Amino acid sequence: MPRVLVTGALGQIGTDLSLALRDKFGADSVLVSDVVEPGAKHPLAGLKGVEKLDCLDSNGFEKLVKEFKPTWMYHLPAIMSVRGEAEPDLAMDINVNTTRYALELARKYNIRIFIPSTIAAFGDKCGKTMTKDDTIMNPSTVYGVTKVYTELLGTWYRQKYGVDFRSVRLPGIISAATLPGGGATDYAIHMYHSALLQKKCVCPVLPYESLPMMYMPDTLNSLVKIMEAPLEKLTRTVYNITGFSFSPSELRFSIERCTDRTIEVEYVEGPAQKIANSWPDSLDDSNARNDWGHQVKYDIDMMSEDMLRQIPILHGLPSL
Amino acid sequence: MPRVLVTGALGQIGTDLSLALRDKFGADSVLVSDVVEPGAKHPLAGLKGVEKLDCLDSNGFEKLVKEFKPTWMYHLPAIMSVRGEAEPDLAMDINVNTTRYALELARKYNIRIFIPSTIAAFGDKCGKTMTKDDTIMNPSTVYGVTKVYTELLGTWYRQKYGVDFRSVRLPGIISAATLPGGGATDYAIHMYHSALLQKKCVCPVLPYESLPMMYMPDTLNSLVKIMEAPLEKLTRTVYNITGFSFSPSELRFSIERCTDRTIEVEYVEGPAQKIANSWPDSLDDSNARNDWGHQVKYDIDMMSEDMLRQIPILHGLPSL
Ligand SMILES: NC(=O)c1ccc[n+]([C@@H]2O[C@H](COP(=O)([O-])OP(=O)(O)OC[C@H]3O[C@@H](n4cnc5c(N)ncnc54)[C@H](O)[C@@H]3O)[C@@H](O)[C@H]2O)c1
Ligand SMILES: NC(=O)c1ccc[n+]([C@@H]2O[C@H](COP(=O)([O-])OP(=O)(O)OC[C@H]3O[C@@H](n4cnc5c(N)ncnc54)[C@H](O)[C@@H]3O)[C@@H](O)[C@H]2O)c1
Ligand code: NA
Ligand code: NA
Repeated sequence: MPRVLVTGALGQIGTDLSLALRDKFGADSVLVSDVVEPGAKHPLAGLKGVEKLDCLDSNGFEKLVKEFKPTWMYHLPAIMSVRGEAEPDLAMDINVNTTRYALELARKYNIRIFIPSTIAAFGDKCGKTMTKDDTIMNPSTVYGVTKVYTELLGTWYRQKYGVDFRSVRLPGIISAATLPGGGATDYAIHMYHSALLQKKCVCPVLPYESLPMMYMPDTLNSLVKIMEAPLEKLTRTVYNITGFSFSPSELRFSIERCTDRTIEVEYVEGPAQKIANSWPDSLDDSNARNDWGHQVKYDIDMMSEDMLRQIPILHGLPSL
Repeated sequence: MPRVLVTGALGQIGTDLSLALRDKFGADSVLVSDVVEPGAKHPLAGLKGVEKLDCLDSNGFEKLVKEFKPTWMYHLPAIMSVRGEAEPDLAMDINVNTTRYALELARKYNIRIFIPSTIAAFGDKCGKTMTKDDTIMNPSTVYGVTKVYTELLGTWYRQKYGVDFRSVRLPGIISAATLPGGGATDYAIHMYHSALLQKKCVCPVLPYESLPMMYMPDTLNSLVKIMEAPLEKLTRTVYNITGFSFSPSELRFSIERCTDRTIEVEYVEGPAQKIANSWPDSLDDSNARNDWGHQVKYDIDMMSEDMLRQIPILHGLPSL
């Protein structure tokens, strides 16, 4: 049974991952942290082992690692695709420098370390249909650039020092509990809110821009599964994973068929569209399926149904 | 015509390019800077147009760009392949943070900016025969990882801000003036010194390990040429360029022809061998040839004859 450290824990992924790990391994085995404190309505308010730590504070990060002695780390802090174009200084500081600290500490303290990549690591030369694990990487956002740097530097730590570095290229992740940072796939979460609130959604991704996507339960499954796998089962450090692909028009159809209500949607092309246009439509994740058993339980309608049930309960929005 | 700032100007490439730029444009149009001062023996010693600047100091870097007002920048400082593996914190700071300040200044101050990349950006999935401009980048050195970053970041500045960023992936560069900075191809330069001193060469690279190489004069030509080209002539931001490939054994023979005398090399793998073996054997530089006229005037024996003459003159070793 591992001791698990999660950084950037109050975000979209960390919120749910923190809870899944605690319930799988017990709360005493799981320490989580973030640059800020949870608000009183955050799902991690009031839980112990939830610390304040700025990962840009090298010394603090090392003090926490020293004191807790994790055997696993999920290093989740990142400024994301859309926000990063607006705050590229912040993107480069966090995505480069925290990642560099997390790797050195993994090396120094003998930690199996997970740092997520993303479909944003790809750009327009990747081969957008069923994009492979190994291809040309020409990301067109600074976030993507820092993510390729992350894959490569982590892979360098594995080969140079034997650090057990593992990663997946996350597709767009959909969840109910905590709202998304500043990403291009955020529209997909926002559309469910808009539908429950009965208010017009202004969508900055164009209606037929397909992206790889996944629902959180599947994502959690896979984030635990790749960290549990014996290193000998892994043929690579970085794996594509996908759930299913969809476009905004498709998601809208899904939501409408579950609510039996039309939703008002105005499509604009914000920065999210030009970014998302540079990304794959779909991924090939067969290496992940084959090496460690990546699997997806949810399709789009099962996800919409769960999201429509959970958001009212978790956020108080207009229910049934 | 241009005003040219060179940073990292006192190293192997910067020494000769600084001189060539001054010749071409007038000493008044060229400002060269480095974190150290030239030593008494240095080709740039006691010249005007030679400043002291540490490029990690972002305000200092900006101060000098504000005072000099370049239209062109050659940003050369980097920790290289072999020295990087030994001192990776140093390599990560310089190669990532100085590049970042330099791009940021090129944007703010409307500067056409060159930052070299390298064959070290490639790794063992690149396709090592006539390696292409677009391919898999899996560098096995932190130097290489930082250079992929450099490529992608400069290109993102181009795409996002309209920064005129240009780069070549340099092969191993050979010259006599200033001794090399701790790369995997330094054995070449050192084999010339061994021969002239009639001492035994300890070569850390294996005898038949082919690598792309180029002799300086050709290199100086291309670096000025890619910077002269009208932007509309450029189809990309990053170009492979090569001179000719050689292995240590071919270089031995070329020194031997030129000296009409046996020269004694002992092959004893150091860290350079694994690094070099992960690199290309040869590069396809047809895009560079076609877009802006990359061209190569020396072959191996012309380089050796020139090198065996200049090293005694410039370093005061025994002659012919
Ligand atoms: N959610 C998705 O759709 C998605 C998709 C692909 C990849 N990812 C990756 O997963 C990771 C988490 O993403 P997310 O969606 O949870 O992001 P998020 O923005 O929802 O949360 C990021 C968390 O990091 C914390 N943080 C920021 N700076 C920090 C610092 N200096 N020190 C400590 N904590 C800091 C933030 O406060 C926030 O709690 C990132 O690496 C992201 O790139 C997410
Ligand atoms: N020499 C080659 O064969 C070769 C091959 C491929 C790429 N390159 C690239 O060309 C560039 C120059 O290489 P080089 O061989 O001339 O390296 P070098 O080691 O000879 O010179 C580097 C110079 O950078 C200076 N420097 C270091 N830190 C600095 C800082 N903070 N601020 C200002 N200056 C600093 C050093 O004083 C040194 O003079 C590098 O980016 C290198 O990667 C060189
Ligand atoms: Na997001
Ligand atoms: Na060198």
